[PDB]
Amino acid sequence: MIPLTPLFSRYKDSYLLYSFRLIDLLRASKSTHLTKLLSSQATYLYHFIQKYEVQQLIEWAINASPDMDLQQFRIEFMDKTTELNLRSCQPKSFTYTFTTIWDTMHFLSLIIDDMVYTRDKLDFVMQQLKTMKVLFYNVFFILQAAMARDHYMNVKGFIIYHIELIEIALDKEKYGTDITFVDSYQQETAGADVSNNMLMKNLMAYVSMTFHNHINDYKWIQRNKKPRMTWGEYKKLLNL
Amino acid sequence: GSMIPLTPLFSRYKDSYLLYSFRLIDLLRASKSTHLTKLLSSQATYLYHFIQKYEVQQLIEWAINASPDMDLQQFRIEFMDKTTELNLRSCQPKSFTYTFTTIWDTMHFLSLIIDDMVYTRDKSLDFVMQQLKTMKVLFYNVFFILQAAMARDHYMNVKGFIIYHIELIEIALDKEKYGTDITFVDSYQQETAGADVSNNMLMKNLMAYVSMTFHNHINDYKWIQRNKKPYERMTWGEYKKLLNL
Ligand SMILES: Cc1cc2nc3c(=O)[nH]c(=O)nc-3n(C[C@H](O)[C@H](O)[C@H](O)COP(=O)(O)OP(=O)(O)OC[C@H]3O[C@@H](n4cnc5c(N)ncnc54)[C@H](O)[C@@H]3O)c2cc1C
Ligand SMILES: Cc1cc2nc3c(=O)[nH]c(=O)nc-3n(C[C@H](O)[C@H](O)[C@H](O)COP(=O)(O)OP(=O)(O)OC[C@H]3O[C@@H](n4cnc5c(N)ncnc54)[C@H](O)[C@@H]3O)c2cc1C
Repeated sequence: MIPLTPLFSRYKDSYLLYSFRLIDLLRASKSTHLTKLLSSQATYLYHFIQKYEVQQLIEWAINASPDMDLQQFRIEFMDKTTELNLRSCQPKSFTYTFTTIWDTMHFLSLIIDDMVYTRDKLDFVMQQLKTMKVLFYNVFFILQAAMARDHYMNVKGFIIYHIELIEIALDKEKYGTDITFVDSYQQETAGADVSNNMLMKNLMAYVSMTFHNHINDYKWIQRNKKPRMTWGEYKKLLNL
Repeated sequence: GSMIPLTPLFSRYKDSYLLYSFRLIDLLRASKSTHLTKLLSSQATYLYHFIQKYEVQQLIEWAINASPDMDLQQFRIEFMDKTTELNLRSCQPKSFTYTFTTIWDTMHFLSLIIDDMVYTRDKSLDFVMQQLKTMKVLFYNVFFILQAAMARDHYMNVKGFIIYHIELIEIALDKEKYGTDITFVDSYQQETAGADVSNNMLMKNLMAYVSMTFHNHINDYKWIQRNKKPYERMTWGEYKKLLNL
């Protein structure tokens, strides 16, 4: 039940592009550990009948020839998803950038807010958040970005931590105290300081927005240089 | 000059910090790889960093060569003599009882040191900024030492939370190098509103509060992990009072 907007459609398509670029690495995996974590991630991304057909796609990517180039792999993937009734998995644009990854993280963020606001009063949603944590813990850049990978590796806990707050909030609700949805991040962070069960509406949209801003502020430190998205602007763009 | 207030609690913190540090260099004789040797001895060097430097190198080098066949108690005795011979009796801990609270006290200790370096900076701003990078490496590489697989996995999912607030201070001191002085605010909410704008607001005692909030979060999450229903939590009011902040 996420609002349909121009930006959300781009998020949707970057999400597919990101997922396609991930199962393409599977044929190149240099270890069983990497094979396991790539295919697991891919299975989770598409998760957010269609399950069984998604297993066939992953299994196709695992055996796909290492000797194809990306273009060749794209062609065989378009056919496979056509034969598996998964044209919906097909990305419209294949131009892969940092914004593809951002759009994916923002997409997941909106999925989370949407599951918690349309929850049925629960173990299900709480299992979905664990999966979400593994997806955020394990974001692949795919593109060459040594400095970006290490930075994210350092501060990704910021996002995941807020996913754990939602878990605590739903644990409180399965045990009597319902969630009170508040409008700001500040009402939530004050309420932690005491019972109460306040959860910011659209929490992960905001969290990944502040996070996105933080990475862009911090990169004027990483290259010595003297130098944004506001929450109001972001809600307007996404119809939150 | 550590302008940190002297408190009963802050004295425990300072002793657990030494206990933590002592238990860390004890592993060096048991390191099964060059990588862990390198990361353990770097972490120990940095921990003691918060001339004392040359004697701390001698201590670390002594621990790298220490016999793997000693027991902890053996290593403790040889450690006490070594620090005595190196004029580093201030490195010697008073209580050797090592628990989870030892680790908490160490992370809280480091948090106050960060707040203090920033409170008492000299517009040394390069200096403090390089200290915060080192701090990020200490929080990224927290060792449990004791057996605790589940705490270790949880910490490595959410440690970015702490580290992210260290980058805020970094960004704060960076725009202060470039003109906009830091404005200090008393609550975490004022700072969070300020980020959502030219402004350069930073909470007084930010990392004390961030580590206290984080401490509470782990204890909240542990009741999901073991599946129960929970209790008096630590509040920022009484934490400031306990530490005379
Ligand atoms: C997890 C991750 C970690 C990264 N770490 C680093 C790093 O350490 N060092 C480095 O130099 N680069 C890093 N990058 C890349 C960096 O953030 C930018 O993508 C890069 O600098 C390209 O510049 P840009 O302005 O076009 O990107 P961006 O401005 O971030 O992307 C442009 C798009 O994002 C939209 N957008 C901008 N800000 C926001 C916001 N707060 N919230 C939501 N949407 C927004 C804009 O509308 C535009 O559509 C990282 C990227 C990701 C996904
Ligand atoms: C980085 C780290 C990660 C951990 N992850 C886990 C985990 O995933 N699962 C698990 O079961 N255990 C975990 N633990 C251990 C856990 O946090 C407790 O120490 C453990 O449950 C023992 O309970 P306790 O009440 O005796 O410790 P605590 O409740 O933390 O008390 C020890 C001392 O800390 C003081 N204190 C208490 N609360 C605060 C606060 N919010 N802020 C500042 N000081 C406070 C108290 O005065 C007390 O003296 C972790 C510990 C650390 C240091």
